[PDB]
Amino acid sequence: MVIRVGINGFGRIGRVVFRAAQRRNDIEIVGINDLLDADYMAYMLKYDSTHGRFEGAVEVQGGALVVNGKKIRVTSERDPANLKWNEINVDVVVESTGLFLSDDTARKHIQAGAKKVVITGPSKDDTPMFVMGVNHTTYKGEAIVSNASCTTNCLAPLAKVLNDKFGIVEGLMTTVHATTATQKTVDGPSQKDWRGGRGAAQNIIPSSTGAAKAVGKIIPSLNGKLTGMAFRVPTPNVSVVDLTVRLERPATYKQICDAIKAASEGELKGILGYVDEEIVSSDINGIPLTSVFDARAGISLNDNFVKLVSWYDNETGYSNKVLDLIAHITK
Amino acid sequence: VIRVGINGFGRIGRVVFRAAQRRNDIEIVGINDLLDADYMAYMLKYDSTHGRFEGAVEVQGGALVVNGKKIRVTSERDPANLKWNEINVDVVVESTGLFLSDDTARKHIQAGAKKVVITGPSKDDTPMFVMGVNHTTYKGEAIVSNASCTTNCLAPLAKVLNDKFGIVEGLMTTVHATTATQKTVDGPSQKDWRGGRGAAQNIIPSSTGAAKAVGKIIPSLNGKLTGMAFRVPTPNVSVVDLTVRLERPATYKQICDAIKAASEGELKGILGYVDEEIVSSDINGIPLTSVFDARAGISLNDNFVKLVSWYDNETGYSNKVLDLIAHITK
Amino acid sequence: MVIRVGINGFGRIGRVVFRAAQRRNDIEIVGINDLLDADYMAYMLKYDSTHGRFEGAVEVQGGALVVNGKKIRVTSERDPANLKWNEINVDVVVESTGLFLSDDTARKHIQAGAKKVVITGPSKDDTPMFVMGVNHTTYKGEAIVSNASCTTNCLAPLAKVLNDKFGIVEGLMTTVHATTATQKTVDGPSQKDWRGGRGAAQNIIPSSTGAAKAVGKIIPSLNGKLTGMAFRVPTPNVSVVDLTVRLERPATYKQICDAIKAASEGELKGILGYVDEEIVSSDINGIPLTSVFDARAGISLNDNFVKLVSWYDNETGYSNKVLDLIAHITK
Amino acid sequence: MVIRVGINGFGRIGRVVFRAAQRRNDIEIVGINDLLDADYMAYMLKYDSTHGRFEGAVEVQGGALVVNGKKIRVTSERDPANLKWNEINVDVVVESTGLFLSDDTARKHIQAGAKKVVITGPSKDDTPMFVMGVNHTTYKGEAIVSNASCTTNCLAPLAKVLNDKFGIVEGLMTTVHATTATQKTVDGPSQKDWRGGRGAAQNIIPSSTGAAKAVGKIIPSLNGKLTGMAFRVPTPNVSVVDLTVRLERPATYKQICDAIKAASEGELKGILGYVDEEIVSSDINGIPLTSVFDARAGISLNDNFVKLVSWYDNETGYSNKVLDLIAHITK
Ligand SMILES: NC(=O)c1ccc[n+]([C@@H]2O[C@H](COP(=O)([O-])OP(=O)(O)OC[C@H]3O[C@@H](n4cnc5c(N)ncnc54)[C@H](O)[C@@H]3O)[C@@H](O)[C@H]2O)c1
Ligand SMILES: NC(=O)c1ccc[n+]([C@@H]2O[C@H](COP(=O)([O-])OP(=O)(O)OC[C@H]3O[C@@H](n4cnc5c(N)ncnc54)[C@H](O)[C@@H]3O)[C@@H](O)[C@H]2O)c1
Ligand SMILES: NC(=O)c1ccc[n+]([C@@H]2O[C@H](COP(=O)([O-])OP(=O)(O)OC[C@H]3O[C@@H](n4cnc5c(N)ncnc54)[C@H](O)[C@@H]3O)[C@@H](O)[C@H]2O)c1
Ligand SMILES: NC(=O)c1ccc[n+]([C@@H]2O[C@H](COP(=O)([O-])OP(=O)(O)OC[C@H]3O[C@@H](n4cnc5c(N)ncnc54)[C@H](O)[C@@H]3O)[C@@H](O)[C@H]2O)c1
Ligand SMILES: [Mg+2]
Ligand SMILES: [Mg+2]
Ligand SMILES: [Mg+2]
Repeated sequence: MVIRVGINGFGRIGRVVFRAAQRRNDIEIVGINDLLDADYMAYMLKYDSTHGRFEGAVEVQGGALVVNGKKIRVTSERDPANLKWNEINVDVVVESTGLFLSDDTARKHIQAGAKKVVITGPSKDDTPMFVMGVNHTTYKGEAIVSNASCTTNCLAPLAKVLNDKFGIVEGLMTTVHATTATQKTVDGPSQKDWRGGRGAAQNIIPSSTGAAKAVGKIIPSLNGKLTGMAFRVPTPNVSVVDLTVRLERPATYKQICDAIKAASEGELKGILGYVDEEIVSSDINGIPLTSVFDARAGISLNDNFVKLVSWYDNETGYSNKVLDLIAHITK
Repeated sequence: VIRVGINGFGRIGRVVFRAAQRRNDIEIVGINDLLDADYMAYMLKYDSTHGRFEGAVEVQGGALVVNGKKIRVTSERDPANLKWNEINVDVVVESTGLFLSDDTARKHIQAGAKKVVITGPSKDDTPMFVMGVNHTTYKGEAIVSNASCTTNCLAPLAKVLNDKFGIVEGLMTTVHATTATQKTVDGPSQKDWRGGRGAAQNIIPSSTGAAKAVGKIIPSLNGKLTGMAFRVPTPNVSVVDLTVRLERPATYKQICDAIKAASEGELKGILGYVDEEIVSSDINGIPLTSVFDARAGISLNDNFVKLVSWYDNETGYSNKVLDLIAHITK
Repeated sequence: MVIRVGINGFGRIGRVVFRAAQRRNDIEIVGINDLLDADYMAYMLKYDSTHGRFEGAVEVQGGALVVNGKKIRVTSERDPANLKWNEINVDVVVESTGLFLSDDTARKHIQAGAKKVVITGPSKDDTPMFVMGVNHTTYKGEAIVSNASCTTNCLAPLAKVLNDKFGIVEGLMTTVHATTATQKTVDGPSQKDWRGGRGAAQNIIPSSTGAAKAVGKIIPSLNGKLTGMAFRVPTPNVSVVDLTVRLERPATYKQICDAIKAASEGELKGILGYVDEEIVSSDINGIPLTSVFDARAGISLNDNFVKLVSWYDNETGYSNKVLDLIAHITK
Repeated sequence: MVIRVGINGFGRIGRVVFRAAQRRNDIEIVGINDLLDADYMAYMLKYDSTHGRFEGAVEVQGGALVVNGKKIRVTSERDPANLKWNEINVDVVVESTGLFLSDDTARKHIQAGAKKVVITGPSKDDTPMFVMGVNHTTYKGEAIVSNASCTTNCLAPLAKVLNDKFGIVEGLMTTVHATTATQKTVDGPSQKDWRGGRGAAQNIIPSSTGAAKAVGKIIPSLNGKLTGMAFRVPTPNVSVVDLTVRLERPATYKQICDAIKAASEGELKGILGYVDEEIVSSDINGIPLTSVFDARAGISLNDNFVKLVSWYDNETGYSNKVLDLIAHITK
């Protein structure tokens, strides 16, 4: 059974989701909505500064996008209620504009004829959030879900392994994060995030994030036990989680590594990765894992206090798991 | 003292504001953007490119207080509603990047201002000026343009060469710093596809009418110059790369001597002359609009030469905007 | 019939040459020399910030490099004379240290048992230089050759088309060039190139280059008709030639484009490329062409005075042509 | 009363120490040693990508540097033993080559006629290290001292306030650090630090650092209670400490801020600073403080577990405190 999917917001996540969908037989992107002509949309798909040339055929024929022989409806509707998803029989919508992160806005896709919606960001409201490999089995057939944030998808699988094996008393996270689309090339206006308005190439830019706290929803036993912040730094992609955590039961650094390696080859296979090499961020570019543990980078103070490092391609990992979630909620 | 309002407190708007603090003939009395006063104070106080504001800044009752002087802060999206007359504004610096024509910029005059300086090249037949090159052609027009940063770098250089040796024809490249219109990662730029690609990752080609506009600034060079741009990942300071054919032969030393002479005479404070192993950040903060790099350029022969001139695209332009304000009110 | 190659200098060119050689049947790398342990060389091959992970297996067995199961001798000899190339029966050495750009230094590989040497930079002496597609047929069986510079391999094919079709009166070139290994992260010492010592990430940095003048040697009819300079800018790879040229016979921009396009499909196929799209530098990353003409980027003042833009991956294009030159000089 | 100082190693620290010395009456730089001609040294002093044009007058007269009316001897001795510091009556040598971080090597300055030496890095041996404002009063008249690291100088004043007021149970530190001269523009050789060889502009690059552990020597009561690591990111200057710490006595975030503010106005005035604004890294560029507490950036999980953020200009702050140490050890 092939799932028919529409994308709203053909941005970094929308376009990276699109490419990943191409390598799957169970998902077909049959419609795309943004504020772009079909020919510009084709160009943005074909050429990518971060992930290179698109491996496939793209043509524009009569205002529709034709990719690898398939016609894809292209629209320019600012209001999702007008998207008429039913006319192309769309099952699930990828909501990746970054503008519609609540039930009252995202449900407009269902009003427009879609059956289900995956929001590609943290919920503004009580829309349930999921992290593949951590709490996806708690899905109950809801029509609208959230795939949480890229950072939460990095921290939660790491947090799960530790909490399961040793238990987490409490933790503080820093994510050192690549530049994103919300940032500015030179000091410019960001009325709700003053620091985020400062030139991205020139600065280390601190930021607030609810991603560590959000892990409390993904892993309920950790509710109120984790929080943190971020530094935005001048790279185009790939980010890293820096988790300082207190453990319930003692664990040597080797034992933590053995536990992470085991989960990476067992239950968290294809989600959590294990690396024991001298890597740097660009070595992670293109990796579809959502959490890549860096064994050599981290350090133990003692058997109950440890700093752990995990990489994530914030575009690619998240995007592949958006597709995993689509397959899961439709199974 | 000329009372000035700024529309668009962006890179140019704010660098103009700082430069004005160091002028005795100009006072900024109103600023319009889409910002609260406290955010506006913050953007002024801290600058990634030019450092901490060299003055006192505070907010008192929804007004900006800078060096003890009160400045009206508004958030009118439509310039027609700016009520410049209520703070007795003479001239408006139009630096939003949105109003580059007579019909749009004239809304400031509808709103009570007397004159308007547009801080970009005109979209229509609004006259453009480059200080030191054609500013004496100003005829009392109420609305003028200060052209572009690139034109302000190229025109003084072209003038010196054209006056002394004459220019047959020339092609220009500007290697340009990143600007606010660009994107941090590949994003939407429907009218400029290349410019939408991530700025930090790329050398990004661009069209520019900046060399061709020198034809309007120096009429004898009409149809004799054109060029393009490469946008590269630096935050500020740009450089002009002019390949030019000369009418009368000149050695490289002779070209340099003419430029040096002009920089000490008629073009003092506009065109500069440097004879050192400099790089772009050495030009950051320089108020000149054209800084000739003697050592960087090269002659093929006595009639064919490549000349290099730096410009702080924020600071030089911004200072000459203020020079143009003083000139058109003189 | 397969040419056995040794690499001296496993730097950017050595390693990109190595990767290009993996996809060729007529050339195999059997030895590498640098100042590195075998396991560090393996790491440098495996992970590449610019060109991503090595597409294959890399391992160390007994002080040797094992790539896709094939053993490669690893040595650490500072003096090329001690390399014992005869012991692994190397035919041709890729001299890519950047230190040995003369007959006197490079011939030490021949003393050490190699038959021929390709120097991967411009000659300091009268060692003959070549650009594939332009003057490679002038090769006369010399034991030591140079593949000229990356910039010269971009300019010469473009200059050749213009010169052949319309004739070049005079020309001035600018290359806007990516950062390279000789540059500095922050202002540091560069006694023979002061500008080049200034922080690379912070600056546009003017530079001298003999690349346009050297095209006068590659294309003798253009001797004394070309020169230029460079600006080094903060990108990691891919550079662009900016050629301002006066033509003998009149040509419209379309006629110039048609000529370049025809050559790219004919005589200069696989050397000179033709692009008619809104590309930026990163789109050229990984392209094995030595010159990629950007039709939309350039501009004519008139039918005899024109500015032409041509891209080049300064690592990949040059490296592939080093291998093309090796194949040619042994044929 | 005026201390006569020679600088060995006119690099980033040497040149920034030099400028800071111009604005002090109690310190005179009377000699500089590097591997540079006098005119190149003049140029390196005059133009600085990070801190702008030098404000004073600089000239070369007969192989000597003349700055603001004072003559400065320029030498090119690779071996410090030959520096003849006595011929220009040098009291203290600033040892900032980065090569001589032990008693055996730094003592060559004393052989060469100097009375005392300040090493501008952490000691490799048992050479005593100091952080101004924290343990400088433990100085006992030693001829050779170390000013520790830039990172230690940021952490120790912050850790001192917390330990004094609330007590530190344990802590783990991350420093997000600007690029330095030891790094590479593109993937290059770094045999003793593989990650550090990777292209700095392209990467977030993890690194080990003993700076947190070293605070155990600066503050003995904290021995074994702190350690940490680093991420090197592509900015030219200014770094930030990210300290996750468990407190003995409970404290609100407000209480932590008030305690740090009080110290910044009292005992640690001019050493530790307090900022309550939406700043980013470039706002700290040029600040001579060694630790600038960012009240708004940090976050508490609870009253005993907190993450604290403190900035530092790694060139300027450290360089100023080098001079403060010179003033102190000669009083
Ligand atoms: N980039 C990451 O690493 C990352 C990771 C995880 C989650 N996210 C989240 O995904 C969402 C999008 O992120 P992004 O990086 O792709 O941003 P983006 O700016 O690159 O993409 C947003 C796209 O939506 C388009 N758009 C804007 N308004 C629209 C409208 N009314 N209707 C239809 N399309 C519209 C825009 O043209 C743009 O192309 C955000 O919520 C983000 O927080 C991003
Ligand atoms: N940055 C340069 O180097 C440079 C040099 C010369 C000329 N210019 C030109 O100056 C103009 C502004 O350029 P910039 O770099 O300062 O861009 P910018 O984006 O930094 O500044 C634009 C400012 O205008 C504000 N604004 C947007 N809409 C507004 C509205 N309706 N009303 C009032 N304010 C509004 C924006 O919030 C922003 O602060 C452009 O036309 C530009 O081409 C720029
Ligand atoms: N990078 C480019 O874009 C490019 C293009 C064309 C030509 N070239 C030229 O090729 C040559 C190499 O350039 P690069 O960018 O690869 O520099 P690089 O620094 O990246 O590589 C040089 C390598 O040689 C090693 N080496 C140094 N001394 C050695 C010795 N005595 N014996 C053996 N190995 C030694 C070094 O450890 C290093 O790994 C230069 O001449 C360069 O100008 C470079
Ligand atoms: N840069 C920082 O942020 C920082 C902060 C604190 C401490 N430090 C430390 O200070 C020391 C220098 O740091 P840096 O950033 O200034 O490095 P740097 O590379 O900028 O300076 C080193 C200087 O020493 C010169 N030199 C090399 N060998 C020499 C020799 N035999 N004799 C005389 N001079 C020689 C070099 O030419 C160079 O100019 C290092 O130990 C560093 O860890 C650096
Ligand atoms: Mg599919
Ligand atoms: Mg092969
Ligand atoms: Mg002094």
